[PDB]
Formats: sequence, C-alpha cells, structure tokens
Amino acid sequence: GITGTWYNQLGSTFIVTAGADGALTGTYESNAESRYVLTGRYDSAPATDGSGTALGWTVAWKNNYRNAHSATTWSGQYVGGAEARINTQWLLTSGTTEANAFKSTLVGHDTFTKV
Amino acid sequence: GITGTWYNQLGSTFIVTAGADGALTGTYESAVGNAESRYVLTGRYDSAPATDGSGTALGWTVAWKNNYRNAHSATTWSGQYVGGAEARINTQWLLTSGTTEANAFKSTLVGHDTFTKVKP
Amino acid sequence: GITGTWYNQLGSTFIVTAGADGALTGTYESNAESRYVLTGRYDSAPATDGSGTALGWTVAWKNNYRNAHSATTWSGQYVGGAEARINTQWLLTSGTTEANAFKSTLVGHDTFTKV
Amino acid sequence: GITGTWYNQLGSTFIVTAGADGALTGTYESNAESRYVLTGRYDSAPATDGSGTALGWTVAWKNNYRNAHSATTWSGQYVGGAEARINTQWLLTSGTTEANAFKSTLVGHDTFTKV
Repeated sequence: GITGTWYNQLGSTFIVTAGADGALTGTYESNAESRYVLTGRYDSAPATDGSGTALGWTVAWKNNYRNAHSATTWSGQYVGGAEARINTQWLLTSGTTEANAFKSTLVGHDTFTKV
Repeated sequence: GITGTWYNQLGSTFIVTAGADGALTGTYESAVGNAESRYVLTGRYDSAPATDGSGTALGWTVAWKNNYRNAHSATTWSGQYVGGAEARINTQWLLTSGTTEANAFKSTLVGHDTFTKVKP
Repeated sequence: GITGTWYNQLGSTFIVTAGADGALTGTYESNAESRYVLTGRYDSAPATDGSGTALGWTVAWKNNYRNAHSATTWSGQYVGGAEARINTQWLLTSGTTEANAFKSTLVGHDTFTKV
Repeated sequence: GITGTWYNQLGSTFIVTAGADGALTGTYESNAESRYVLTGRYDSAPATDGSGTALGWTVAWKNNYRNAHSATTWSGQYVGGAEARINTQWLLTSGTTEANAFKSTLVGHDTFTKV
C-alpha cells in the first residue's frame, strides 16, 4: 500500500517505492527546482493485529538548483485501508553556528493521503 | 569528516559513509532498547554546506527490523555535524512504534543524542 | 477569548481562565477521578497583524485519586476567528530510572475547539 | 528538593518554589529586563525506587519591558542525589499567521544543575 504518490494538505507531494527489504526511495516535490531526493526505511513485516506500519524518511533540501542548508526527517506510520494515510511527526534541522544551535530544530506533524 | 565510526552517549555505534550525492549509508547498533546486532541505516546530508562556520545538516532512519528480531518501529535522527577539535554530531530523534488507532497518541518517543568519534 | 471550555479531538475537556497578566488557571478532565489541576501562561499582549496568541500549560497527573508519576506540557497558540482554536504540541514525561531515561518522553499534538 | 536556584549551561537562571500542592512558582532570568514569570506543576508524591520526579513549567516571554510573542514549555524530570539535576525537553512556540503556522515551534533540550 505504501508504494505510490502521496499528498499532504499544503499541496506538497511525494512519490515512493517501498522495496522488498525495507528500503524507501523516491522524490519530494512542492517543477524541477522544487524536487528533492528522499530516502528512508520501513518495517517490511509489520504485525497483523491491526497495528500500523512504522516507517521514516529524510529529505536534505539541496538539489542542483537550490540549497537551504537544512534537512527534514519524518517519523510515523502507514495506516492502510480505504482512507489509507501516513501519519507523521517531523523534525527540521538547520545548519547553524554553535551560538545559535538552540534554535536550529523545528518540530511539527504531517498527514499524507493517496487523494 | 562525517564518514567514519561514531558513538553516542549510551555506547551505540553508528557506522556511516557519506556519499558524493548527499547520500548517507551505513549500519547502527543500539546499546539500548529492543535491539540486537546491526541495523541498516539510510539518510541524506547537505553536501555543500555554508562557509560561515555553520554546521552541516543531516538526517537518517533506522527501521528496527533485522534477521534476529523486529521491534515494529523506526527512529529518525535530525541534526548537524560540527567539525573541528572534537568533531561531533548533535541530533534530536523521533521513535515511532506501530500501534492501533486507539493508541496512536502514544506511538512516538522523542529524545536527543550526541555522537562523537571517541567511545565514551 | 482563551477563557472558557475547550475540547480536543479525543474527548478530553479543558476549562481555563485567562488572567489579566498572563496567568492560565483551570482543570483538565477526561468524573472527579479524571480531574487534574493545570497551570500556565499566555501572551497577554499579542500582535495585531493576524498572528495567534502564544501559550503553554502543564498538568502533572496526580490528583487525590490517581498518580501516574508523569507530567504533560502543551505548547501552542490560540487563534481567534471563524472556528476559534488552540493548536498545540505536547511532551509527556514519565518519572523513570536513569537507565530508562531514553524512553521517558512522548511527543504529540492536539487541537482544541469550543465545540 | 526542587525548591531553589538552578542553572543551565548557557547562562540562564531559574528560581523556583515547589509548593505542597504540586505547584511550581518562580522566576526565569536570561537584569530585570530579562526576568520572566514561570509557573508549573510537579509530582508531589513520587516513587522512592530511584525514579525521577516528573514536572513541567511554562514561561511566556512577556514582561513589562519586552515581548517576544512566544512561550516555552519545559517537560522533564528532577533527579536527586549528590549531583542533582533537572533534565528537560522543551517546546518554544511563537505567534504566527495561519500560513507560517508550520514553522512555529522549536524543539530542544536543557539540563539544569544546582551549581
């Protein structure tokens, strides 16, 4: 159920392939200037008790056209079914000097759907 | 640089290779939790950091499943590498477990890790 | 604005009083055994540009009937408007031995509405 | 054991009184320009098995001299002993417009000592 195209509410889009041995590979877009490589991992043998599938992935926001000197990680779970969704929490860290490290990391949450 | 063997404050080991293309590949062995042996890791880093003394942003994921066991969970580390006298990588991390919908509210642990090239 | 009775996504009720110089006082429930004291602070002089009102509160999960040996803090902002809402992120810390400190804190998010 | 003056390792000072009712009251200094009111809660009946004591507190960064339109919540635990410490994770939320509301919260950590 994970392989495919996913959308959040802010428009953004991500296309992933969930390989056989837990790999997650794909791209994240918000045009070419807006596409970034993603890579992650997921639990390739989840429970069957009704639990979701744990996964995670990272995007460093540099492509051949841009560099924000930052990286986001999303940690969450795939919830299959008719309203399949991926519920995540994320951390965005920015390259900062030591003096400003205390405010280098933003936290938030995102839900992705197939629609 | 980032490539090498790193240790966190708890004795966990992170062996990583920083590719040319912003890719991070390696292995992680955790000292704590529902873990055993090495786990595959993958991530990304900024391969063209700023000059001003800023650190290098990076992140990576481990799904806690190998041939020995499966914890049904995954951890993502988000942070930055700071080179120099004592090189170090400072991170914040999110550990998400597979749960049913009713317990999704308690599925995610949050913490911070410091990695260094010398074992503590 | 902030003063009154609020509800989250899950059926918990939060009754607050917002005081003239930034105190937040009240109770958090989910009967009496599920009733706990909260306290916090808010920006008593927000921006007039459209931004929300920053706030936070804490609940320790001890009352006369129960003690879970833990505390939750909510960090967020009130938004006045169509549906007045409080959007938050929370941290729940459990008292642990230092061997288990790594697993002591959960993170999540909640949205409160007067409905 | 919590009542007292506490220092983090970046020049900040927390003076707190822990009340018999589970209340935390005090001052956070980062000068009188730099003094802010804090309020929180803690477990007034913790375990005596070596587990720490859960607590939290909030500072809204408004005083009579300045206003950052922001608030920090600290979630953590007190650990007694020779080298007593309070280990925390915090959330700093800023007042933002609706569209910037995703970049509104910073996450970090703090350790305080009686030094």
